[PDB]
Amino acid sequence: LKNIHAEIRICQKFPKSTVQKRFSEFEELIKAASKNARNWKPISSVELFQGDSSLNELFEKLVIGTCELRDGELFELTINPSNIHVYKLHKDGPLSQSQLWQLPCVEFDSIWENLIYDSNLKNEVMSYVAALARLSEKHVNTKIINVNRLILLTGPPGTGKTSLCKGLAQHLSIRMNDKYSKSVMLEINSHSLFSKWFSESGKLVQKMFDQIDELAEDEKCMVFVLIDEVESLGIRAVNALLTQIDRIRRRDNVLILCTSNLESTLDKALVDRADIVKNVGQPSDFARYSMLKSSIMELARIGVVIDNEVHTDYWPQDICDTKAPRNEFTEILFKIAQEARGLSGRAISMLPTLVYSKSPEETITLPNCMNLFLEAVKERLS
Amino acid sequence: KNIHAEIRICQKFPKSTVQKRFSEFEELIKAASKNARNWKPISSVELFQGDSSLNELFEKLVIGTCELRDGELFTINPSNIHVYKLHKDGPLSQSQLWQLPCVEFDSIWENLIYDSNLKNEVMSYVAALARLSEKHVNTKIINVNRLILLTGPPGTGKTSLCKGLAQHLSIRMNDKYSKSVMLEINSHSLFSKWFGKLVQKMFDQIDELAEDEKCMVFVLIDEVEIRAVNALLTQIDRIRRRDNVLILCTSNLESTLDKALVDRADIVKNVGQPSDFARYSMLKSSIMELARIGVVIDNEVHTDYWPQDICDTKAPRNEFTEILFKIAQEARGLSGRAISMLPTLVYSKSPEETITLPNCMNLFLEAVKERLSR
Ligand SMILES: Nc1ncnc2c1ncn2[C@@H]1O[C@H](COP(=O)(O)OP(=O)(O)O)[C@@H](O)[C@H]1O
Repeated sequence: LKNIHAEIRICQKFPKSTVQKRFSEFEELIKAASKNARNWKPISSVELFQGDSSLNELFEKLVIGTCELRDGELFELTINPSNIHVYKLHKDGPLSQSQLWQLPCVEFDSIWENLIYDSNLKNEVMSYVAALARLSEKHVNTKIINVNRLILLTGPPGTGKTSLCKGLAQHLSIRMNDKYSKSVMLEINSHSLFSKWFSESGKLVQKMFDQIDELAEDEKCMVFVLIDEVESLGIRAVNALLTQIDRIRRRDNVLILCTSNLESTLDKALVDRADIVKNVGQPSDFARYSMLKSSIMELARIGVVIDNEVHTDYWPQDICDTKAPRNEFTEILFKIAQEARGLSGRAISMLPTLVYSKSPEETITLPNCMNLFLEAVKERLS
Repeated sequence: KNIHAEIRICQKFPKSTVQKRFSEFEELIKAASKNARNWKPISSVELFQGDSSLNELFEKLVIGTCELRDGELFTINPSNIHVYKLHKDGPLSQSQLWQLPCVEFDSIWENLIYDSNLKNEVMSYVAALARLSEKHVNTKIINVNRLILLTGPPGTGKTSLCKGLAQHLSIRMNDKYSKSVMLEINSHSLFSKWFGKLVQKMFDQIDELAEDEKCMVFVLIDEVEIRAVNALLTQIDRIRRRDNVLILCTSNLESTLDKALVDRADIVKNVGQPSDFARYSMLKSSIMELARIGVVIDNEVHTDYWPQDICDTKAPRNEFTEILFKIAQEARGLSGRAISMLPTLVYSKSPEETITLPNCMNLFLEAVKERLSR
């Protein structure tokens, strides 16, 4: 496939100066890792029969991803060394000032891979926003070609729009790391803390955006602006906000992301200002299963769910495309997903800890796990 | 299927010698299990038979299981059986910091009485959050906020439940956590009135304590009900991210202030109907308020014989407290809101504008029966 990217996280103790010098060894790693890899699914180690274990001394985690393939697809390759980016995440943490995030940070790193959708939504947003960023970096005339530098995600509260914005900025900061030396993200109104004072109205919306502006005045640095619960905000201040929004988007090295927890009453002013408006719905039956399966598999990783009676093949597998014979356990779990139609994405993430409390035993058997999960679902719906 | 055991040991005896006699403890707990109450303490004195040497070591033992009801009267793991040693004097103010398990919190869990099996549900759920956290479950796959909000009227002993919960967790997670510490903020509603800069400071000290991975950190914020609030919520997040911490919150409002915290909470549990002991607390609080005002004045009866706090459910009770508890039983149906409005009706019945303690009891009792009817 023509354009595929690779993100590689090195150690802090690994000197960045030597990276370009040992760049050849990284490319060998990527060739070996691609022999068995899933799209956008991170590999943390090169195991036996997959290549020299000395390749493990190079990286902490690598991701190989493309927008040409489905979100989970396995590869079957030609990767230009310009699309492979090496990075180290900052652990500095969020700062009070409206929270400032240093990108890429430790907190955002595992978001993207764990976001589950059935509509190829992740690929669509990723590729489109990358195009907006790529164009903007190349200083496109806004008059000739219309680039708003704003993106809007809408849907119910449980769909994880914020997580999309976090993870999206995480990837873009790495993707564009050759173009930008430093990358920051400013998050506003998380959650609805800003809105009440904003409803009361104040002058400091200007003051807040003026600081973003200074950070935007800094070139070779891209800034991300996330705005949560937009309609909780949007009244003298909403004009200042929109005016301040307009000032910010004019910069080439800036990108603003909005999320609206309300559906079907979108503010006309924001839709008009958006490059793209994406609706994120509550997960479908296939997506619900995927989340439930991921929860169980994670519960098994930490040793919460252990069962030696049933083997890996018999364990619930990926149910994608109905291309494999659905195991009864795979089927029973799917039946649970059918019972969990009302539950949101966040609610499904909440389910495991409720299941854990119900279980008497310190460790849950797989057959009982299915039974407990079903009970929690029913209890959560009531 | 799931049973734990906790054992308090005298400050004298070392921790190794107890480990040597550990096997004897297992055989002892099984024997003590035969005749026992769930989640109720068994004293060393209770059984003189067996070893005086083994009984010299421990002060009391508590056997608890979440599958059984609270007081029911009816299978051992060395890990499931824990061994704790009380911190004699750990309350220091700055907000307060507690070293767990402490002596003060040690007897409160057994004195909490709910009609709704509330203790077991909360115990089980918070334990699940504690275990999941300790195993470092990925947040992005399985969402664990490690923040818990408990809501109910001022008489239902919410903050005590949090204290007793953190006490038992430090003992249950004894093997995983070497040290356990709890910070209690805003008890009660004191920090907002104070004018801050201190909230950033005290939370920074928690961060320092929470830096130790072996340490277990509890943060209890009670009476939760613009710049100071944001700063408080931000600090909550930085702690919330840590794997070794747990945030316990109590609110007097059932549902008025939801947006900020409810979303952050793993679970929001309501206490439910007030128990007999809860309604007693609300009735006593009203009478003392009427006394402070000057509505209820009695110079014949001394302060010792006035209604007192029932800290121990089986301790001796004064004649007046025994009466007020009876009246609290009389009002089984009334909600917390109804009981808090009774004093107005009580004062209405009194012709004297000034009320003695015996007449205060009679008028409260009448007011209770009239509001039940109507
Ligand atoms: N599609 C999904 N896949 C995996 N987890 C999800 C999904 N949707 C929601 N979640 C979980 O629910 C939470 C919702 O996060 P957030 O982005 O704040 O939701 P929203 O932006 O819709 O309010 C996330 O932390 C995530 O763990």
